Amino acid sequence: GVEIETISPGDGRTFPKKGQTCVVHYTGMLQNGKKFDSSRDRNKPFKFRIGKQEVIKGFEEGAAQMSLGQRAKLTCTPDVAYGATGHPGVIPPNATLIFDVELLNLE
Repeated sequence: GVEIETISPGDGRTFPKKGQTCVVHYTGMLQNGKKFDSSRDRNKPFKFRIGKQEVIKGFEEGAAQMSLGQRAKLTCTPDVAYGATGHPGVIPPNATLIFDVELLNLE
């Protein structure tokens, strides 16, 4: 499950396709928790491609459902990224992840 709450401005048509290296100013967040990962803090806006399962399924499905300029807001389920596993020190198991995703992409 990927719950999208798009803040309106964008274009609504430049969708990420397969093998398109796309750029996201992401900003991570835990439900009832703080940030854990931010491309805005690094100022390195995470040039990633679609179709290789580089990113988690909660972040991959939210990218193709957005367009250029759009500012959505992910609500990632635990079972798609780290629900039983959990990352050591960053993501606990059974965490419902929150992301500030703005698709200002390339290709």
